[PDB]
Amino acid sequence: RISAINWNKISDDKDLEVWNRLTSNFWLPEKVPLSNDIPAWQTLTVVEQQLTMRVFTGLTLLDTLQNVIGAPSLMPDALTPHEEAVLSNISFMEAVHARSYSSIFSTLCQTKDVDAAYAWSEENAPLQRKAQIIQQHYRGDDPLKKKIASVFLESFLFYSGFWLPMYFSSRGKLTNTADLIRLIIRDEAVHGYYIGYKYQKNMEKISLGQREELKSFAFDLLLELYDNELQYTDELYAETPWADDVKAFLCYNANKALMNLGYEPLFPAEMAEVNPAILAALSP
Amino acid sequence: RISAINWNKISDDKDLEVWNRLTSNFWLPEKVPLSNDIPAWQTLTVVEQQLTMRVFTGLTLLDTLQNVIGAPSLMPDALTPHEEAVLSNISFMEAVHARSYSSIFSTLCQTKDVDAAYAWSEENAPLQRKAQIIQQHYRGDDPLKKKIASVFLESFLFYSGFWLPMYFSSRGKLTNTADLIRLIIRDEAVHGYYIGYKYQKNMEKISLGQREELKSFAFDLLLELYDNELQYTDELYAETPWADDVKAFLCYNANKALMNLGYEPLFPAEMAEVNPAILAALSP
Ligand SMILES: [Mn+2]
Ligand SMILES: [Mn+2]
Ligand SMILES: [Mn+2]
Ligand SMILES: [Mn+2]
Repeated sequence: RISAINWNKISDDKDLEVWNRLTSNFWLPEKVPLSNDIPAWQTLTVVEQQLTMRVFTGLTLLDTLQNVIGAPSLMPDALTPHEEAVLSNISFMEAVHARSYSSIFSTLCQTKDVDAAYAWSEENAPLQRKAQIIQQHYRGDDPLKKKIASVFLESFLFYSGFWLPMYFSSRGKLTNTADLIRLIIRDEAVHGYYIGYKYQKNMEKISLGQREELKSFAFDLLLELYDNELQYTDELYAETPWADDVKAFLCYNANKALMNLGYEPLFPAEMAEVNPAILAALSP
Repeated sequence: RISAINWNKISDDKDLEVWNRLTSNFWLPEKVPLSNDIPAWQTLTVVEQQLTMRVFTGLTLLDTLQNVIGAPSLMPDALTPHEEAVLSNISFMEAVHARSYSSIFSTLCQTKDVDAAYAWSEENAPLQRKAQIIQQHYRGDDPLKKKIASVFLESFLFYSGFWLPMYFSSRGKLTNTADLIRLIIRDEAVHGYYIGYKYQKNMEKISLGQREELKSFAFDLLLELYDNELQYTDELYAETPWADDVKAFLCYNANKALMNLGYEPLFPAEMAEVNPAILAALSP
């Protein structure tokens, strides 16, 4: 029995709060003047251009996954009808995220190079392993593990890729592309918060023992994904001196992802020190 | 194997066309100054107010159905990855449609009366039969019948409800609510077109015999839904003289729904004559 949704009978105020934040933050890549980044693109080295296309084809795969499988997988596990609606928004915005990378490619890049980057991503072992691990949990029968995977993906792992446009922005390059990426981040910070909140709400009703099992699992999964992401970073950033900074940015964001789920930070300051210029690029 | 979506490799131009139309037409009920309809609401009779709330709780059920079951049910049957993305937009906008009725209720109506209308809709036999028939097809294993059901619902049956705000608009009442309803219609005209287009694309690959079976089924389903909708109309519009006009509007829209699916009109002019003031209200 389907019943008419009633937004004047909210069970959890957070659903309305997040519905309003996400919907009022609607954007499309056409709203960003990406074409003004052409001169800056022309100042990048061939290696830097290749890196940018590989970073973005990787993010395209992962946002496609979030649209096709990730957000839909959370729908059967909603606590409220309003959460179901918010999840439909989240799924749609993942499609916008994925679409936006094509907007960047169309504006700035040569088709032959973009296609090479897509092929590179298809054959990249750590990227594919990441996709496989996350999908495995989305396809599984444990609702709580799906939420852990989603938060780790877009509040943590994505930041190996997000680092790059923030770095360019800090150098005065690809500033419009950086604006677009900040719109994606503005969504993902809220997605991680909300999905993490709902994880904790779900946990309120499970047993003490299962809570302990899930925390140990979250740790296991974080460490596995982290080690894999270090390998991905090494392979992506190979022809640059930037891998250490990317890794620090990963650790910094891993702490945020953990906190979204209600867990304490795992990464000490020494491992999570982000260049102030990068942090400034995130919050201009 | 999930692969990164590539919007620079479009297989069917209609997917990009419809992605662009639907996304550029994004709106939220907060964008419409519904509160300016309060004076007009206060000029309606108790019977007219009751009718309005019953019409809108009915549409709330049906848009909720379209969000939760309808649009998602079409996703496994997409021909292209870009169609899958468009379907995520469609699903999200159904949530916006459903949410907008609560915006109207919050602004204009007394909670006790709104709750009575929700209860009335729960107990209304033809409304529930409509919901059941449509859901049955969404839950079935025939992809083509799901598309027929979706088009009949929102290019045809919804117009028993859409009639009312168009009528009020033609009388200079609830003009802001009518603007909001025109935004919903602007979406649904495109949804019906696109889903109907995809139905015809799917049919290109099925057998001549199955095409004939599906046409006969579409006719059977239309007639069944139509007879049920006449009963719904009678029960909704009971304390008014408007049932005949609503029914003519239903027949007029049934013809549009059929044409979306590639079928000839069934309803002659004599049954589909819409008051010019109502047509003007649709297209001001
Ligand atoms: Mn995303
Ligand atoms: Mn997300
Ligand atoms: Mn709708
Ligand atoms: Mn629709």
